[PDB]
Amino acid sequence: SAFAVTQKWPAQFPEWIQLYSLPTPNGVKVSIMLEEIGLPYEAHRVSFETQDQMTPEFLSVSPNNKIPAILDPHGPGDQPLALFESGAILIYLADKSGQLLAQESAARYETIQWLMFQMGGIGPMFGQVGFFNKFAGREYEDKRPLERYVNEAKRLLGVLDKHLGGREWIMGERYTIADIATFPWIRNLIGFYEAGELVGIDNFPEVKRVLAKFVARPAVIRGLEIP
Amino acid sequence: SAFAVTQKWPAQFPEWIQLYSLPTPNGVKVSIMLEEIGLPYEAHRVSFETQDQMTPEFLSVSPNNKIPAILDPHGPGDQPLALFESGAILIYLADKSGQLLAQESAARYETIQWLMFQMGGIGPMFGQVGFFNKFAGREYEDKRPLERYVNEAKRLLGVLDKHLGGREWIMGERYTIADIATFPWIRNLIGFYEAGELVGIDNFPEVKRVLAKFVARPAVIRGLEIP
Ligand SMILES: N[C@@H](CCC(=O)N[C@@H](CS)C(=O)NCC(=O)O)C(=O)O
Ligand SMILES: N[C@@H](CCC(=O)N[C@@H](CS)C(=O)NCC(=O)O)C(=O)O
Ligand SMILES: N[C@@H](CCC(=O)N[C@@H](CS)C(=O)NCC(=O)O)C(=O)O
Ligand SMILES: N[C@@H](CCC(=O)N[C@@H](CS)C(=O)NCC(=O)O)C(=O)O
Ligand SMILES: [Cl-]
Ligand SMILES: [Cl-]
Repeated sequence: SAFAVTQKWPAQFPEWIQLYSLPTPNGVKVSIMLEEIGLPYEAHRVSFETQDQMTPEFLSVSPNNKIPAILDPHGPGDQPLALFESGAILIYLADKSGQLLAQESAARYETIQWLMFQMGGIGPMFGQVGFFNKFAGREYEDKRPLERYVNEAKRLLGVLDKHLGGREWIMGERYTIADIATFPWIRNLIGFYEAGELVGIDNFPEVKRVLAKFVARPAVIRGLEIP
Repeated sequence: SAFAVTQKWPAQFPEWIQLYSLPTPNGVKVSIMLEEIGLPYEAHRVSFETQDQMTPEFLSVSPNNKIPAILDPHGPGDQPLALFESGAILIYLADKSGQLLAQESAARYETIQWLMFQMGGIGPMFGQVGFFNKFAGREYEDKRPLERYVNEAKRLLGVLDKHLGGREWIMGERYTIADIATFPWIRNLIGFYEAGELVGIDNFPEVKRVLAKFVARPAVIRGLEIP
């Protein structure tokens, strides 16, 4: 470790996966993942209040200045590996543990398909609802932006609600990385963002059903508070 | 084929990959991909003007009511496979052709990492610039939303510009699915969306360099017009 990132977050456990994150919907995706697959890891809180995500040290593992990011001392070829983007980390950790993602077949690509649905739709659009309802955008007088993203959030929820009808999880019977990527965001929309009534969350009983099942998993319960 | 989608888009070539798309940044990702890897396919134009993406036939392969989507008659286990989400289709077609994505190692996960950067950042945020500069959002008097997404587009471009410094493509020497996912959007931002001056695109010479190289690839040139 002659690496820059460890100058701010030194590894007490320099053999385990290093986690640079914060209990946000995108961050808990990865901590939940690690808890679910039983891989040993060390967690470091990246504080936004002190702008830790803008430091050159953090930028060396995540040039996008965003959490989560990992640094696996024992990546492929037992060489160290840095990664950012929650979805990429999910796929990586799935491959490495052989868990929560089918090895091939139609099911693998359908799982990635729903993961992309979250990455390009759920995450970014719910994020906009948060800006316009919880943060600086709350004060904008023209409420058409808020309505645009509430309506998009409703459309996405309905797509997911229709899909979950008759299924235990997103991929039917098997719990997968798709669930791990999706439900922390639904949780955040109706909790921290206070948009539950706004998007009419009770109108999506299937989404609520699976969310309820998600947060009752002990691994999930741990991961939600980490770090 | 007792499938619903083929009731509106019947396959002249019922042995080749079926492409339901439209020359949009997300659509050309997949047509460019298919042209680059030399896989035979058939293209069907999904017209938004007639709301073809809302028909039950389209929804059976893409429940999110969005293009691109494919239907591969000969997917895994020589069973038919439907997929939506451009990024998922890119990874699928990469695996199937053994092209444009490393089989493993650090490079594979770093490629997916940059693909996720596009999926969750570039695509959704440039899309918002288009709404507020080209479409209905253009007329909103409060210009703070437009500025929010222009500024985010600038931040993303700078992340990418810093990264491309000294590299031939996103993954350095090798042209990958990351380039195929990213540059159709940069092209669209400064072409169709007319936001080139708005985001100050000349300030990102590396991005412009690689974009120039991208659109001079013949496969890319074909794919941009398809269907
Ligand atoms: N597409 C990215 C999004 C990551 C992201 O948005 N992280 C937020 C917290 S949930 C962040 O780090 N914000 C810090 C900043 O933008 O300054 C991913 O899935 O990892
Ligand atoms: N401060 C920036 C970043 C705030 C931020 O990163 N929010 C996260 C949620 S905590 C987000 O929207 N991520 C979008 C995604 O995951 O795609 C902003 O105003 O957008
Ligand atoms: N995350 C999706 C985004 C797909 C997407 O946004 N498609 C647009 C065209 S580029 C669309 O089909 N719009 C139709 C609609 O929303 O009604 C992907 O990458 O495939
Ligand atoms: N009409 C819808 C959909 C329009 C649409 O699908 N735009 C595409 C570009 S043509 C987009 O923004 N895709 C976002 C992405 O790829 O993540 C809207 O106003 O957002
Ligand atoms: Cl599915
Ligand atoms: Cl990299």
